[PDB]
Amino acid sequence: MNKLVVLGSVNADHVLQVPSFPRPGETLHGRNYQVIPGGKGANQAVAAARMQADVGFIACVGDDSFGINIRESFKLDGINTAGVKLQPNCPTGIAMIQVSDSGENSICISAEANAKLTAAAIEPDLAAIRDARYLLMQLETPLDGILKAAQEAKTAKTNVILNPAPARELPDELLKCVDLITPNETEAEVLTGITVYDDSSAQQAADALHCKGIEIVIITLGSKGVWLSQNGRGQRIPGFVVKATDTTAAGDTFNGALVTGLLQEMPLESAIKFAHAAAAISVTRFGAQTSIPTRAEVEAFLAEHS
Amino acid sequence: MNKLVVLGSVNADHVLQVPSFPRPGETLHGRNYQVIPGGKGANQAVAAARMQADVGFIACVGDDSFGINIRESFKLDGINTAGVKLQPNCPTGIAMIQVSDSGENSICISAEANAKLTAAAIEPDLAAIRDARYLLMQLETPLDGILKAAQEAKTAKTNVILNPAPARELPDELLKCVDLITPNETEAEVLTGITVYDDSSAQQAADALHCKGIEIVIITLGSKGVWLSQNGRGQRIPGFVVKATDTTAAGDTFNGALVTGLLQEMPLESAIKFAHAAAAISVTRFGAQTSIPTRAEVEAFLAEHS
Ligand SMILES: Nc1ncnc2c1ncn2[C@@H]1O[C@H](COP(=O)(O)OP(=O)(O)O)[C@@H](O)[C@H]1O
Ligand SMILES: Nc1ncnc2c1ncn2[C@@H]1O[C@H](COP(=O)(O)OP(=O)(O)O)[C@@H](O)[C@H]1O
Ligand SMILES: Nc1ncnc2c1ncn2[C@@H]1O[C@H](COP(=O)(O)OP(=O)(O)O)[C@@H](O)[C@H]1O
Ligand SMILES: OC[C@H]1O[C@H](O)[C@H](O)[C@@H]1O
Ligand code: NA
Ligand code: NA
Repeated sequence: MNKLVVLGSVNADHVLQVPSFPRPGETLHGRNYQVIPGGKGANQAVAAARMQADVGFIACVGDDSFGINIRESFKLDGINTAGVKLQPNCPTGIAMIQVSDSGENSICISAEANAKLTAAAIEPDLAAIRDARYLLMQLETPLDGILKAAQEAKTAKTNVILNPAPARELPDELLKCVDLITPNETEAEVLTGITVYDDSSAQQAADALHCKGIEIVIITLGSKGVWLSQNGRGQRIPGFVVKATDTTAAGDTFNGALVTGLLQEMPLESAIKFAHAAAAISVTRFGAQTSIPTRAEVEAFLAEHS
Repeated sequence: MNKLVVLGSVNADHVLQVPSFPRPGETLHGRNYQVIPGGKGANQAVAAARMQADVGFIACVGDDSFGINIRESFKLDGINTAGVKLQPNCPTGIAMIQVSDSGENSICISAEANAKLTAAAIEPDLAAIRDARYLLMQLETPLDGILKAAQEAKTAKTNVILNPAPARELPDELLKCVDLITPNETEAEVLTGITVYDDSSAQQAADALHCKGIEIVIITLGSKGVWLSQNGRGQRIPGFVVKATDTTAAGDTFNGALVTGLLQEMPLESAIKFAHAAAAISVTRFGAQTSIPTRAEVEAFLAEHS
């Protein structure tokens, strides 16, 4: 039984580098087309695995060559893939991504095989969810599956960590079942209606989430670090500062590393610094899973930048 | 020796429907992802092959699965692929097409393997250009290859048809070598500096091209048909009235069908009307080569509309 179970998406990222971002009327010319392993589910699982978590992944891939191959690749990163299902007659999920020279990115996804991860589909994985200490999920798979999983985790002393990405509204039945939520600035506002722009508004958004029954709130603020709130008490924990090559998967890397830090008994503020270091390194590198650093690299970073 | 040679681009069109225009930041949920074979060169060669032209294609594709596979597919279409190069360590050209529900689309294109279609690259194809009756080209590959091909054809008495798409300015050196040019309204403006408001200005645009040495000018006018000018004699030839849902391959279909009609000894005006029918069928269908009709379909359409 893995101490960490990640449930979420797997995508093939179809990525182009762009000078700027498209305007409705003109054709943008890109370069360096690459197909890169991605998906928020897989990114966070690979981040946790590389941070040396005891990690099992619950997901759906397609029966295309990409899907078969990437499921095998997860094993090489030490992920337990018992719960990664191959979906007949379905492509693996995709993302079309454009990354500018500033590191900014635009991402559009299509569910494909990810749509198959329903509540029914995770019936054989309910045991793994129970025996785990932490369950980490995002919002790139069907809501019914995410809800069932969170419900099952609460009957079995499993911490539920939700990265509510990409942004969408969520039912109270789910939020009350989440022990720690990690929205970004956009997602915090979608979830609460409270735009986050400063300390007081950060704390408003967080309080709104606390009222929804979520004990720990972490609002990620890009290069500004994060806003950590623990039932009413908020504070900014700054990140590390680096030149951005590509921020795709920065958030995923942060989440996978954070849960790993927590699992490995680092106090919450320490696990956040640890997660900041992993995420900062990933910001300096291109592509989703290709940017995710190893534990050794994260330690070296922390040794340098204390 | 093929009577028709097409020289031009090959793209994999990656198409996604999205709710809003893609912006940097939050990931957008899309839907209905498809990879459709595309590129102006391939679309025109496929159009001609489907209309049963005796056609060879000169192009560069990648050594990805898409490029390997499409070259084989072209063969099944009836296209001579001797001049189709697979470029090592290089993906096929791609167009990332994001079709927003809100009306305006986002398009990002990367040349990839298309950039390898240079003046030097087509050296082994010069014999086929000399031996053809018509050479059909567009502007989605490097100008040096286009120019080399046009010069070779000129000294061989091969008719050169240039579809000047996507729009860009062209040197007198290239235009002098063109026998028939098929700009749309936007392209006619880019080439001449003359904006096409009506018939009089369409003729203005046409005579600007005649003055660059082009005997026949066809300005396509969307739903308004075509402005034909032969050595200074202009007229409007209307198209067909249909429910247009996707004009993505309309100009490509028109050009492929036009030259095939000409190769069949249809009088020019008649070939233009025949090509209107082919293009009309295409605008009622979705995607690049997926919209391109066969000769049998065009005949049924014409029978039904007579
Ligand atoms: N420019 C940057 N420099 C250093 N660290 C960054 C940078 N951008 C993001 N990070 C790290 O990545 C995490 C996620 O940040 P963010 O980009 O806000 O994610 P999202 O795009 O989902 O909002 C941050 O908490 C921080 O650790
Ligand atoms: N702005 C654009 N929109 C759609 N496709 C484009 C665009 N620019 C280039 N392309 C490429 O051109 C092909 C679209 O066909 P196109 O050549 O535009 O047809 P038409 O001859 O009707 O203009 C697509 O298959 C795609 O690969
Ligand atoms: N709405 C339409 N209805 C019928 N035929 C059309 C329509 N739009 C384009 N066509 C056909 O497609 C041909 C391509 O011309 P045009 O549409 O101007 O080029 P493009 O759309 O590729 O820029 C036209 O000459 C005409 O035959
Ligand atoms: O967070 C980054 C990821 O979001 C999208 O799901 C892409 O697959 C990309 O890898
Ligand atoms: Na990165
Ligand atoms: Na069409």
